[PDB]
Amino acid sequence: GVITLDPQTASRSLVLSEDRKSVRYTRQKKNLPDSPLRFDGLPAVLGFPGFSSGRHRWQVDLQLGDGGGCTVGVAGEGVRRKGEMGLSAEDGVWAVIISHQQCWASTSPGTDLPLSEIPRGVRVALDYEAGQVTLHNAQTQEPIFTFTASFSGKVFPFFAVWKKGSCLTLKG
Repeated sequence: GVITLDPQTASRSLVLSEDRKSVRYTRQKKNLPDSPLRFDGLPAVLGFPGFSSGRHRWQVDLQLGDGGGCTVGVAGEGVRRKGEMGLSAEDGVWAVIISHQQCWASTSPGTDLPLSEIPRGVRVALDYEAGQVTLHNAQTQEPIFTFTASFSGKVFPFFAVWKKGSCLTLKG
């Protein structure tokens, strides 16, 4: 199922590609119009569509710039869009944060992940009725994390990326 990046949610710190399948961080903010839906404080963007039911999978390839990082997972539709405050599963973000030496799951408090290696891609699997979000290393199949939750209403693919040279690209 085709997932794309939703420009109407994208932080001004994010440049979506013309095909809306990739996104890079920009130090110079884009002139995106103000909206209550738009991330402002975190360099984040939702996917489209969101999901109310069923099993869904997608893959995110990632490149990090110097001192860079990204966040890959899922977010409840009610996720706060405004402020610089880090989001966690309390805020309805179930994601892994990847940086050059250190990856962590967005539990509350956060879980440091002792991975064989830093991923260069992440496979996300949502099972809405099972209340599970599973993350694997897309290339090696190393398990990264499994979140267990009870979902109500729509759950969206969630992405964030930061520092120059950092970028994400969606695959099937």
